[PDB]
Amino acid sequence: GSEDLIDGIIFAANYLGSTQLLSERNPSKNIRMMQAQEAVSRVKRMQKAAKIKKKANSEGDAQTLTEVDLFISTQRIKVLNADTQETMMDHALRTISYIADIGNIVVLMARRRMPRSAGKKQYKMICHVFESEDAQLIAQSIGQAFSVAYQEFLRANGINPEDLSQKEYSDIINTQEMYNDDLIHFSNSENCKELQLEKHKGEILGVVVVESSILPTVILANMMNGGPAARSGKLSIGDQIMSINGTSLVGLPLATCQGIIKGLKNQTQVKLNIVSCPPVTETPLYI
Repeated sequence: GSEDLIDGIIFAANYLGSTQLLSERNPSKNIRMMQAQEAVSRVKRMQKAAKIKKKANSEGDAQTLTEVDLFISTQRIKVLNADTQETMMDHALRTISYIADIGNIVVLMARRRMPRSAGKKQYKMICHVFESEDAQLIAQSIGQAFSVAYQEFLRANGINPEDLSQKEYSDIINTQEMYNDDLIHFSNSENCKELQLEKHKGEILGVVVVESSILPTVILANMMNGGPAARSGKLSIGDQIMSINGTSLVGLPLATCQGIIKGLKNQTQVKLNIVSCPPVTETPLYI
């Protein structure tokens, strides 16, 4: 249990679902425990409805949960579709804020970076729920992964345990997460305009350029009307896009960013965070 965690190990499990949640900035581990159990209740109660909707068989008969490969390494935690091997989630080992087994269930929690919105939980946690006969071992193995990552940090940098313990190691990692949360959370620089677009099915908005120049590497608006895009105004060619239905865009290529605008097809309710204030200090492609 060390040499192996570097290459990784795969545990089988059933992905029941994920849920976002509101949270205080930096709560206790006991509070994180509450959050996880509320997350698991919501997902289980949703799966229960899903099973019903499934029994009534519209057309196909796709299951409500999905068998997955739970990859674990000192570097990350990847959930892959057991059969298609398509990646469903890839979390840098350092982004996991809370992991735990609750019976035969494993919950993975992570901070959801996102510009705030105008008592109240102002921060957002994303919570992934899995089921496995080996929930206990998965949790233990992930824990073991943190330690080997630590030991490998000292080694790789020629540092000795007596100087940097694993606790300070954790603290360093949390601080960095916390910082990045705060960063994007208050990125409400000069115009965190929250939008709400309407759409139906298959249809799409349009296409725009990106690459903001060290700044909130987001995306700049660039044409495409008629469809939902400009159909509601409140948008401008040159308005930086921060988030899209939950996931931030600060620090992302185009395969993911422009890939999301491709996944909004069957939405009918798209959330967006734009800073706008443009536009100065072939042709075309929808999707």
